[PDB]
This record gives sequence, structure tokens and C-alpha cells, in this order.
Amino acid sequence: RDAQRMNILAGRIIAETVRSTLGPKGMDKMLVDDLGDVVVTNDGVTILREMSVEHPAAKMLIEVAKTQEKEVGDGTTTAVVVAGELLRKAEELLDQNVHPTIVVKGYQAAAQKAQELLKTIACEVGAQDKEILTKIAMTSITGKGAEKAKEKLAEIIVEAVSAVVDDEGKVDKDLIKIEKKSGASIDDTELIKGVLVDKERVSAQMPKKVTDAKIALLNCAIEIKETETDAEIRITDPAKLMEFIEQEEKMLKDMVAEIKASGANVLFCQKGIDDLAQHYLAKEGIVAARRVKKSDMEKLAKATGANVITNIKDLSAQDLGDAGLVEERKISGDSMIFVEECKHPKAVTMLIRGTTEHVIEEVARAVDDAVGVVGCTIEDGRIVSGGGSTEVELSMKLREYAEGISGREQLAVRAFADALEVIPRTLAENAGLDAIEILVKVRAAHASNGNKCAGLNVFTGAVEDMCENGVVEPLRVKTQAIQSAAESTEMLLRIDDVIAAEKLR
Repeated sequence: RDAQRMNILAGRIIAETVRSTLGPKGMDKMLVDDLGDVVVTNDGVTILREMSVEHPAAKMLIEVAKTQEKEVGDGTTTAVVVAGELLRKAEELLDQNVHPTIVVKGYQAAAQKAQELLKTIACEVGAQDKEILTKIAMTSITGKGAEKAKEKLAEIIVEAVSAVVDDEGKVDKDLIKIEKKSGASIDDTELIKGVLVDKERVSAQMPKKVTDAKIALLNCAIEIKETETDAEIRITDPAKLMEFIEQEEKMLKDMVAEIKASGANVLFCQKGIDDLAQHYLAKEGIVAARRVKKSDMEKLAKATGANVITNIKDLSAQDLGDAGLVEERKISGDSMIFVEECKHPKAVTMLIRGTTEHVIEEVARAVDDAVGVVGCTIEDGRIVSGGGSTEVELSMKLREYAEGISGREQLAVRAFADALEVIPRTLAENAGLDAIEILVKVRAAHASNGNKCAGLNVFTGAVEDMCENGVVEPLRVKTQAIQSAAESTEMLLRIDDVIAAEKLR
């Protein structure tokens, strides 16, 4: 009968299950399917993407959430809690014989008005100041869940994103690889100004270090080759078999001679080196490996600027690569190859260590997105405080503006401003502190001429300066999240009737 009353309540259930997960110490409840595989994750996107639903309108709020995850990578949880309030406060207006067309007009006007206020609240910083840059690095790692180790880790991130800043000022996620490998401890982490591969030489008689490496890039797998024309090999005489095994090997020695004659001190072949072939490339002083993945051969082409060749019978001086140094070392365990190019590098790598395959993958998954949030921050250059601090300031700005606008729509603008007051409330209850008594003091600081950068610290549990502690986030996560909220909630408020949708392609 009510119909619309059933959708406003469904949005609160989906939002309640991802309400307490906000903040660093965000707990999560178990919800295992009928199978048995237990999954424990703090991120909300991992649950909303796999958790089932019951009503058809529940997908409206999840659809807009997927597009938000593919743009910033963090803050999607804050975009869902703001929808439950705006969707709940509407019930107070409907009881007063208010038409849905009136409450939807206040959110659009209030949302657009905030676009100009955030510009004045945001500060201004440079795009190369390493001092303030390090402060943003520790703020990202701490926001995920790795406070025990964040001193040197913050310095490895600022040097990686800053060492790949093009002239136009655009960060590229493809130029940042992540190599996982257990070790002694996580503190044994260091960046490389080049590339990295987890392979070892085939023989122990090859060189260990060489300068001005002339790598020979190959794009062919391991398999018996055949001319473009149909042809097959035949064998019948067992005694004569010894003549072919040595003949084919002879066709390889003279073939590599043309590669070495064209200046090829090194060689990164992509085939199974014959047992006797290892003796030739070893005495001549040419490293090599057997069986390498294609993912490692595609990055070297664009990194070193080599040309992709498919015919081994055509490798002249103009068909080879180039690298800086190729020294063989170890890092508490095996001995892999370390290819570098300090003359003209184009990408960096990271060899995060640890003690178990589970602890290295967790931090390895929360670092790929951290650089993305700090990367776009340098592109824009404007930063604004966050963590519930600015949310309390916007309320005072909207209340003063609500008094100017007249008409019956002056009630929705007040609920929209007060709806954002739940951000510091969830953080207060998270640490086990009362909220009704703490929200009265945070407003006193922002009386008039008070510092706009001030919020509640989850550690000490009192009002402090966010600029000194470490609670700052870019304005892109707020301007886009608040914009998607008004665009998502309007789908359920405008609709005032259901339909028996059946057979619709």
C-alpha cells in the first residue's frame, strides 16, 4: 500500500551493516554464506560486492557505489552513511503533509551550495614540497591499518610517486609494480630505480656483474619452430640421431655469434637453454635465464625502449635493448636478478618483505591505492582537512544560509546540514566515548574566529589540531562523495509507484 515507505526502510538496513565500519578501529560482523568459506575484511566494498540482497531497490545504492570505488579508492563508506540520514530525516517531513517534490529540491540546492564553500575551506600547498608531502604519506598508511610500521615506509612512497611525475603532472599507476616476497621482517624494505625479476641464472659459471647491459629482448615461447611453409622433421636411424643433436646445437652457436657481434654483452633469452648451450654463453660471459613469464618481457620493451622481435634469425645492432647495471645479489634468501637503468629510467618497483604470505599481501593491497589518493592530490594542489572536522563547520555555514531562503523548502536545508553531524558521532562511539557530551564541545571551538582545522583525536580522545596529529584528506573524496549522495537518493524519493517488471530482455 505505502510502497514508498518500504524503500526508505530498506536503505537503512543496507547502511546499518556498514555504519560501524567507519574509522580506523572499525569492527565488522560475520556474514558467511551457506557454503562455509569464512571471509573477514574491513573494507565495505568487499562485502557489498559479494553480499546478497532481497529487495530490487537495494541495487540503486550499490550501483552508484561501484562507480565511486573506481575514482578515488577510499571514502566509499562515508558516502553510504550520509545517505541513510538524508533518507531517514525525510520521514519527519512526510508526516507534516510534505510532498516529496519539496524535499528533493533542498538537497540539490544545498549540495550545489557546498561546492563553493569547500573551495574556501581548502588550503593551498605546493606540488614538490617534500616537507608537507611526508605528512600526507603517514596519514594514508595509518588510515588503512598498519601503525606499527610507518616511519621508513612513508619515505618509500613519497620518493616513488615523486620520481614518476611527468612534465604535465599526471600519475600513472602502471609504472608502480608490487613484488611480494617473505623475508626476515617488514623493516627490510627498499625501492629500486628500475625493474625487478624473480629469476636466477641457469649456470653458476656466468658473470655476476656487468656495466652497460645490452639486453636482447625476445618475444617467443619454447617450442619446436617451423618455417611458414609446411614441413616436418623425420628420423629413423638411431645411430644418425647423434648427428642431428649436434647439428642443431651448431646452428645456435653461430646464431648467437651474430647477436654478440652486434654488441650484446648480456642476453635474456625466453627458451629452454640446452644443456650444452649453457657452456657457450657462460665462457663468453653472457648471462641468461630459462622460461620467463610474458608479463616481465612486456615492461622491458617500453622501459628500455627496445623493439619487439619475433624472428631470432634477424637480430642486428638495431634490434636490441639497453639497461644500466645487471648485478646478481640476494636479499635474505634466494638470489634473483636486479636489472636497473639509472641513465633513463621510467618505472619503479617495491619488494615489500615480511614473515608470512598473508601479512605481505594485506599491506601490498592497501599501498596500491594509497599512492592513487596522494597522486591525484599533487595534480590538483588543493587540500582540505577532514575526519569530521570540516563536517562540523559546514553545518554552521548552511544554517546561516537557510535563514535567507524563504518558502516551505526551508525545512529540508536544515535536515541536510544536520545530517552530516553523524560523522563525529560514529567516531566518538567507536572509541567507547559518549557522543551527546562530546558534540557540544567541538562546536565551541568553531564559535566564530576559531581554527577551522580541529577535530576529535581517536587516540587521546579529545579535541586537538588535525594539522599537528594527522587527519587530512583531499577534497576530491568529499566533493564527489557528497555529489553522488544527492544523485543516488533522488532515485527512491521521486518514484512513487511500483511496476510488475517481467520479461524485459
